[PDB]
Amino acid sequence: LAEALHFAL
Ligand SMILES: [Co+2]
Repeated sequence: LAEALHFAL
């Protein structure tokens, strides 16, 4: 989730 979220942002 960490990288999914930061990628999205
Ligand atoms: Co990763």
